[PDB]
Amino acid sequence: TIPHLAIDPFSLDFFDDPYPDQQTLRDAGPVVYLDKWNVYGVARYAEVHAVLNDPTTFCSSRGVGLSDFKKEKPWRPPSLILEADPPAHTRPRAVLSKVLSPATMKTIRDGFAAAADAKVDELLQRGCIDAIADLAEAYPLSVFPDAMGLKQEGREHLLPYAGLVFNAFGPPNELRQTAIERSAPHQAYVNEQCQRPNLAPGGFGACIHAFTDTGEITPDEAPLLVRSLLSAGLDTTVNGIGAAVYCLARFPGELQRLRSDPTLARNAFEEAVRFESPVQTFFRTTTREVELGGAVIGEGEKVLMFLGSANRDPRRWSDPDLYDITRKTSGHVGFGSGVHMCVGQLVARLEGEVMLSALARKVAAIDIDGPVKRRFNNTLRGLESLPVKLTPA
Ligand code: HEM
Ligand SMILES: CCCCCCCc1ccc(C(=O)O)cc1
Ligand SMILES: [Cl-]
Repeated sequence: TIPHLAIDPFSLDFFDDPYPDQQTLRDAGPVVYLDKWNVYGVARYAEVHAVLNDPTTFCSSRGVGLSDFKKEKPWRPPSLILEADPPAHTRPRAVLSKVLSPATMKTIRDGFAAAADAKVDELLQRGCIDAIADLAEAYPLSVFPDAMGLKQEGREHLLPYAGLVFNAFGPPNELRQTAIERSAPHQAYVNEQCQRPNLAPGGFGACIHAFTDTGEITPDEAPLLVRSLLSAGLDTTVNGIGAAVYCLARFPGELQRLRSDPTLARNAFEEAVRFESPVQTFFRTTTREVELGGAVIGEGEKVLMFLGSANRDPRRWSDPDLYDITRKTSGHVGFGSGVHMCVGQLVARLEGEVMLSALARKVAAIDIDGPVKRRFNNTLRGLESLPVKLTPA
């Protein structure tokens, strides 16, 4: 009954252009079986949304990558939040939710905004820049490590460690194998910065450690929760901002709308997250036999959810393949959905908004003026290089 497909969603050809294969996956049926990796697949909005919102049946504690922690050893100690289920999930989720709170956003917003204006002003002096290294990477690097309370030395380890994390969710292909074999120095740096003495007062990391006395987490849980922010908190935003700039570069009419109303900045970033879905895919593991989209899935099966595909499903979206900065984006799954829905989304949206605000106010045009290169990663979608000429307003 369930269609079997030979599509490899973790192959370079798929990364290079996923959209036709995603339509093939959607149109084959609500649930598919991927013979390449022996996992179930769901690529339509309805089923992706359903799976995300049933954490009891589709659990995370057996891992959200291909590997089933009940069968294999996780490559690093499990995340206490991403790779945990309720109830163990709940209090660590609460702590990170308060660390990354509206009040915290209120404290850092003006610095985040100044840094974005300054970056755009600096890039306009150069004119011809690489929007990945010089903007999508440089801006988050200029605010997030400091907000974490990290020291200066060793920050070069952060993006490699994140690339490693996101590749390690994937199957054991060459991307994953190579990342792991290169991992040791990046892991060592990150794990050491997670210790209380190494996190500057006032920052996210220190605030996690300060929350170890409330009965929500214990002091021995705080380093791995800092580890979560150092895993998730930089590279995601890099590819998110990268996405938004690429969208503005490819859809000049939308840049023109954004210039005319800079208050559209926050939604213009949200749409870019829908449209490019920086985090493309991840897994759940079934804890029981379950009926999903008319198909029966046994206990202990991995299920692969295509977030980027759900975000382009014409069953849910009008003109999904158009970038529309005034779209009602509410309900997209680029940040997940349900109990694990991105706990860092206020930081993400803050960085995204103030960068696109700076662009809206200072830039007249964004023209690609060189070869675009894609970056391949088992989990993340984004570019290696985006040469653009910026014209000042
Ligand atoms: C555009 C940027 C981002 C995107 C697209 C993104 C995407 C996601 C998605 C899809 C999930 C759900 C994973 C799941 O359900 O298994 C998630 C969870 C999470 N994200 Fe984000 N994220 C972004 C930025 C950030 C930032 C800036 C931080 C930290 C400062 C962060 C930290 C986390 C953490 C700790 C979780 C686990 C939450 C939980 O399991 O309850 N993310 N993210
Ligand atoms: C790729 C499938 C999982 C979704 C990834 C979201 C980003 C993220 C990474 C790592 C951690 C962590 O807790 O370590 C938390 C979130
Ligand atoms: Cl690690």
